Amino acid sequence: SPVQTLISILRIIPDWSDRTQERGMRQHRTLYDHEKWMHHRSSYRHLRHLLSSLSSRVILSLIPPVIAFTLVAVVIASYNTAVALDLLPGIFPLLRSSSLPYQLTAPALALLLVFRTEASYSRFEEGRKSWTEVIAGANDFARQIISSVETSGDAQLKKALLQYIVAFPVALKCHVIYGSDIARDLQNLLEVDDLLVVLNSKHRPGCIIQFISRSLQLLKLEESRRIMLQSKISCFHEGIGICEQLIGTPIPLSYTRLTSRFLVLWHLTLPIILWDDCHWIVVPATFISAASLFCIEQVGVLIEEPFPMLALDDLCNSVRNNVQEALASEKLIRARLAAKG
Amino acid sequence: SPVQTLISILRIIPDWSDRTQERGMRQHRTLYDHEKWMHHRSSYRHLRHLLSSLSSRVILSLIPPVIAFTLVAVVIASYNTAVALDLLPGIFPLLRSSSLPYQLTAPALALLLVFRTEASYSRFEEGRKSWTEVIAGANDFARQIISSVETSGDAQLKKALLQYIVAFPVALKCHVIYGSDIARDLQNLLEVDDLLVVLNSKHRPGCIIQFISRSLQLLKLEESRRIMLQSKISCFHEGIGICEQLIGTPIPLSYTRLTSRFLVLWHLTLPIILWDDCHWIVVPATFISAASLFCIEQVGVLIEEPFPMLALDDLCNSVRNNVQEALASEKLIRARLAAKG
Amino acid sequence: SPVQTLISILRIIPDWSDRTQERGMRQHRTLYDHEKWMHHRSSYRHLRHLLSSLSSRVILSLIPPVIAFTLVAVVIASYNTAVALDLLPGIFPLLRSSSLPYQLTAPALALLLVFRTEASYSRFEEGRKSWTEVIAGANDFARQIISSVETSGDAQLKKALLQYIVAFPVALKCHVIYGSDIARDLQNLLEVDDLLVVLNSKHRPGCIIQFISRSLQLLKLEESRRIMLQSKISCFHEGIGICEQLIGTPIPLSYTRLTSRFLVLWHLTLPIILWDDCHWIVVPATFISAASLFCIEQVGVLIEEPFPMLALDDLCNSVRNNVQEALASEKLIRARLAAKG
Amino acid sequence: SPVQTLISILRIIPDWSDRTQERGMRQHRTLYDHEKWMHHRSSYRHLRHLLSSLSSRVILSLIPPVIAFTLVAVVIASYNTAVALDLLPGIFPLLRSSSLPYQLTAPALALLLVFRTEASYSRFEEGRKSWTEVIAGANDFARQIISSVETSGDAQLKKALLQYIVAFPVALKCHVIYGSDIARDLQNLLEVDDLLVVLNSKHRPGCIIQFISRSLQLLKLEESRRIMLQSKISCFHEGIGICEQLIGTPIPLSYTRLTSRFLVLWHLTLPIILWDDCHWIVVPATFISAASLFCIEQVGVLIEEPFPMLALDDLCNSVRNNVQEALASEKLIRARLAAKG
Amino acid sequence: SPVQTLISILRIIPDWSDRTQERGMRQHRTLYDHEKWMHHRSSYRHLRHLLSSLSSRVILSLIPPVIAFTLVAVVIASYNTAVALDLLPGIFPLLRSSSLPYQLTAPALALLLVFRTEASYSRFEEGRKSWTEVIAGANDFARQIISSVETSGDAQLKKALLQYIVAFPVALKCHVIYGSDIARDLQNLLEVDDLLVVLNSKHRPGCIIQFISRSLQLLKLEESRRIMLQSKISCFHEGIGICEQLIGTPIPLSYTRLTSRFLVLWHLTLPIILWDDCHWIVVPATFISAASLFCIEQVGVLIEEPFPMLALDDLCNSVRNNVQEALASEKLIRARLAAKG
Repeated sequence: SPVQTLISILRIIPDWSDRTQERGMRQHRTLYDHEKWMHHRSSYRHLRHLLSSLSSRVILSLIPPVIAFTLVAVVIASYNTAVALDLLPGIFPLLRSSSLPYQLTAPALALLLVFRTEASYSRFEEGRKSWTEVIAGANDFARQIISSVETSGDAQLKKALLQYIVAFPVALKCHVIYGSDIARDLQNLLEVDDLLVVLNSKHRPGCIIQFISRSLQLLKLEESRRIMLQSKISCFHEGIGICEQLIGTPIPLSYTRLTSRFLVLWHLTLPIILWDDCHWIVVPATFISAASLFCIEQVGVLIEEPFPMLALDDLCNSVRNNVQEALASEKLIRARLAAKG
Repeated sequence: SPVQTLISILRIIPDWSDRTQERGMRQHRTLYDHEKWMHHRSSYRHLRHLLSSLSSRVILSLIPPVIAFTLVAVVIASYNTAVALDLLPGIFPLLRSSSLPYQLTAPALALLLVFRTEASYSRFEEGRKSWTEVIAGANDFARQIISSVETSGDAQLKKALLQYIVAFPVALKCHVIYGSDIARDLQNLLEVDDLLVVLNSKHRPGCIIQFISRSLQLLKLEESRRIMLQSKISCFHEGIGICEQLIGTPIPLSYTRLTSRFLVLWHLTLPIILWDDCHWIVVPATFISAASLFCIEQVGVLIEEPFPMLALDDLCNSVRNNVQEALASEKLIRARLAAKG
Repeated sequence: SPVQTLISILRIIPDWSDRTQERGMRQHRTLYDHEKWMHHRSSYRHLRHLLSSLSSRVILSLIPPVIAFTLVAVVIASYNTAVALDLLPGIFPLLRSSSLPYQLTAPALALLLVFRTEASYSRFEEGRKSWTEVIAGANDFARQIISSVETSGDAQLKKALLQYIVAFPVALKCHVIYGSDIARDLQNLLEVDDLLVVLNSKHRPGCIIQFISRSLQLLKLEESRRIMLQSKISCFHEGIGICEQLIGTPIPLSYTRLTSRFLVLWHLTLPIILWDDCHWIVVPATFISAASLFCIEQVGVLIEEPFPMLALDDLCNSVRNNVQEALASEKLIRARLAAKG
Repeated sequence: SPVQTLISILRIIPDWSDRTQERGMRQHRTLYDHEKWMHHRSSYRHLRHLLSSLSSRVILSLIPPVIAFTLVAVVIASYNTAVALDLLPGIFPLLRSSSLPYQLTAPALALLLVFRTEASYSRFEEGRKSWTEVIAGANDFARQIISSVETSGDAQLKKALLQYIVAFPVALKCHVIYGSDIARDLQNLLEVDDLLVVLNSKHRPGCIIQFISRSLQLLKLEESRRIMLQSKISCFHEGIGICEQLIGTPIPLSYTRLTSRFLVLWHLTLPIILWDDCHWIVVPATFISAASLFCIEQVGVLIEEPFPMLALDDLCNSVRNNVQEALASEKLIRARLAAKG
Repeated sequence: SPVQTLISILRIIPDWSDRTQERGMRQHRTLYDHEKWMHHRSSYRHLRHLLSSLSSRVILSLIPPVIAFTLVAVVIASYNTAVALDLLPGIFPLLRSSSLPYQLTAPALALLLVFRTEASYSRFEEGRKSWTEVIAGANDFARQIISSVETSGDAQLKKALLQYIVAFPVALKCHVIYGSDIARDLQNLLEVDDLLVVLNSKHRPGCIIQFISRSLQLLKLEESRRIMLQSKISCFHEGIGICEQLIGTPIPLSYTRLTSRFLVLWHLTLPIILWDDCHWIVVPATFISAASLFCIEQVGVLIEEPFPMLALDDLCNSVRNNVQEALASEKLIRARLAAKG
């Protein structure tokens, strides 16, 4: 009760920040087109990024660490002022230091921070490339199935097989994104009895891969054609592997706890070394330093698991859009080439 | 009317800058040859880059942010001068600070700026490599079709198939470049009825891939030869995938808004920390700092979507030039090897 | 006895640190799920990393080098104080220097330290990717064996072959991790006579690869199917090769001894150059500098051989979990596709 | 005449520098062997690099920009001296400034310069790897042709085909190097009528690829063997693609004009900020700064198109040397294996 | 005689350093096991690297450049002392300067040095990966030959073919390492008449590749199996290509002479700029700066050609060890799988 009520009050802003950041990660994202790129590289982008700072998910996550160090600066400033006004006994010293130790270690701090954020950006690029390969693989496999499968007796199996290659990116998205309804997202993509088996499996992408591999065995193909055709599933297994490792295995905790601890120690004694040249300007100085330096580390932490920063619904809808345009256009391209003669 | 007329006047230079930069991105680009490389690595390149600065697209895009911070410096300088001349009441302080907080965070700013521009350059290299692979793939596929297809009954289909492999890089260019007339750029490359189906499809590169895949099924080939031959389409699907992701998915907005916000905050208080050592020299100092530092970020923003910085018309014309030289030379190489005996 | 007892006392803290770090490398690690990622990117992560510092394996390994340089600072401070109080003869000078040589070489030290840790992180990413490829390869091979092998006469051999593809990641983990009981970890995965041959071989992963390759020769397959099927073993040979080279071949000893020697020389004379601006504050300054800078190098040394920082038991159990879900679901997917007709 | 004669005199040193650098790019280069590596890592390498500075191609290209900024420093110094001696009217001020703006932007300049040179080095490594792949591909293709082709009726065609695989790296070198006589370099490698068709083609590497592909169609091979054999031409198409893109597409002109303009602005006002601490030492200081900083950018510009920095004649002669050693040794290896029995 | 005897005395320490470094590159290296990794990441590694500094090959190579700059500092200090004591005429000035030009260029020097050493480390990683691929390729090829070749009539040829795949890594090691006895290292690996042909060839790795390719043509295999089997030689051609290019083509001499010349100019005038703050402490300051900064460049120069820093004998013996364990275990795995039934 006496000390428990103090911790509960201090546990309000960080709880609000955690709720705000996590709700901001469920936001729907969209593929950039040309007119959105024009808006991106505009003269007003510097004004509009500054005025949208208070609604930014990254800025609102800095509120706990920036407030924490600003009160540390205010307490150091208050104590140093009390010593300067002789309001405390002579035994109490003035908390001041030379900036020279910090001038020797500043480049070490900057290189650690920016390299940690570069490691996070590398894992985002790995995610983006893996999804590029899965979507190009599904497009390539669907294109080849539309051309390869010809027999009138395999029409139902060909239709089923084209439904699973569209459904695989959706299942993989529902595997990598938290709180995703695969049943709703596959309702119009798989058959009612088709989807029941998929919903009953622990590994939904793997299960759909299994339906793909068994359809290729029941098709009436020459063995060379089937071997060529079942070589395209390895793309899906590779995609599952890369996507599961970015979720399972983060950047080593030693490497990221180093950046965390360095930044916390640097802002704890930053008002002490800055006292001689700044006096009460250590409060705004520590506020701006903590906001700037913790923002780099915050950006690194948010993109370290990158699948929520990708337009995976639009990437998945692109494969579905491509197979319809193709099955509609088949009639026309077939009549056009018949005419060449 | 009273405040609306002020915003309209302030919305003139950024509108002019946005119009100038966007018109400069439609410029026709050309592949470097040897004598253009000699001009590139000349002693006069430092003079000619400086004298062509006022016509540079990047420099004219810096005019809004550089003017904005130069008037901030002029207002801070005017206020500090009024305090120094005792033209304001004693309550009004002098806006001055120590440079020591900025000396600790300078390397963090420099590393963030230069790493952001390096991320943009990485996406340009990804674009350039993808186009390298698509053009080498189209050259390789065309070379193999000229050698593989022999039957006199497949001459029309072979000619048609060589027309689509030339047309695929042009369709992909017209997919990635804004305001591109595919109908005009494919007028002499595809047949009149051939192009109508392509113009009616939502995915023109995909449609041409579909015409390629169906021609390979109607060719009278051995199945091993056809499987070898239809393995070269995967290059085109990979090219489409990489090109669509560089347009759809930019560098995460957190990562680039960080660099934007850092630079805006750094130049807002830069005249305050520089006042003690510079006085009215904060105006030229802030002008040069804003011009130098915003130019790095501007270069990063312009090459982030890189397909307008590539000579995609010359890369596409190279594939067309190669297939003619080949179909002309076929007669000669065939007679030369017949003679070996 | 007189000097041997002094070395034994000085050999206590480093022995304790070496025991603590090595016991901390046998810790069981777990794949991150979604709610563990939420905990990772929390507002409290800066507080909880600081309060868990005294139990951190990296921090307890810094105790020997941080104590060593803190007593060096205390001895330099004591000597300089004795000179300032004229307690020593006039011949004895004051150990002071200018910081200007250190201000010119600080960025060289920071770039060396952070690049060494980046080299270590690159070897961790190489390890993580190699295990990604091995697990995706085993999943892909198992999926294809479940579909490819059909003959009722090859049921026993198919079951045996699926047991070795699950067992290969476990043997490779027991090859790369020290003090690993392969006999206990393969007790329920291979047959009793199957495991005796594996336990008698010097290269257990290689031996299991050999059982896989011989099963593929005894299967009643068409030669094209078998060639397609025995192309998936190359993944396992590549995995063995990459995993053995990260253990056998460290980062060149020149490159890492450079960072070691630089840091030792920099902290030996750091209290001498800092004396004029700090006086007795060289003790806390050297303590914090040694703790910060040796922590970067320590993080680099711990992840340089990275296989203990990976959840290799969970990655291995995922392949076993996937093949059961598959052999259970086979009955259902077969009845579902039979029904398409 | 009055102003034209001044520009002609100022256009002498840059013309001489451009002539010297361009003649130095036609120099014959040689593959390092072991005793040249011993000379490379010698104790005297620091003395011999300094004494060979005046004959260095990079140093003689710095003469125009280093002289230009040294006279700027001399003019600023002369003007500041005239003000200090009161030789000009009181209205004329002293051109001095604080170094603090330059101390905040120094790391930005250094990171831009060194990253630009790293981009140039990346394009050199891309060139070197592409030539590695082409030479290994030609060696691999020649080795397989010597083993695969057996029929006594295909001896003439086999000899012809081995002549084109040796000739392809020479044609690609003559495609990428300026002023290269392909007729002289292929005189002893192709037949007299063979070379006439190659000389008449606009794309000589492509033409030789076409002679290779047509020889493989006229060989009496099984179709599986021919498909295996014509899969090795893709290496040559990839080599042509990568080599043409490094010549056609430089590093984006925005990115390199940034480094150019930054360096020119930094050395223009460098004597003004250095006046208070240096006085006439701004002339040697600006001379050394311009020589050091423009040398980094110069190195970047010279290796940006890297094919003249490679020993392409020695790499091409290695493939020719390997096929002779092989066709000579064939008799011996055939008799050795016949004897195994 | 008068000036020749002075150069001979100055040519003693660099000759001794060159002899010591070159003898230290022939040292036998060993693959790290687990207990050597424990020794690597110990608390005593900072003490044991410092006490083994005088026997370090890199440190003894710094003796010529560190002594050279320390006498430069001593001469500058002696001259400045003579001026301060008025022992020279008034015309002779005091060699002093401001450190501000060096404070602006320090980060440029540090980034150049550390990036040059990173380029050297990249070439070491390329070498290490190439050897990883060659050893995994030889293991994979040997494993497949043991399974694929079955005919009792091909036992002698199968034994011969397994002897050449073990011998290829040894020949490639004897190709890349200077002063290597291939005759002694292949004495127990090839037949007496087998080795005579290999010793008579100019390209020993190529010759062994030729014996491998001819054995595959004389084996009684199905053509699909042989094509699968002769696809594994491309690994050996790739290995030869990458290994020959790292020896033939160093890092461009412009790029490394830049770092050399920068470091020599920086330490020549370093005692002049440090005189005002250090006086005779420029001698130890220049000694430590030259030792630290030239050590980074020295590490870069020693690993630039990396094949002596690899345990190539242990990597080669691992392939030989693996094929014996396999040919011994064949009997057992064959009886085990026969029993499954």
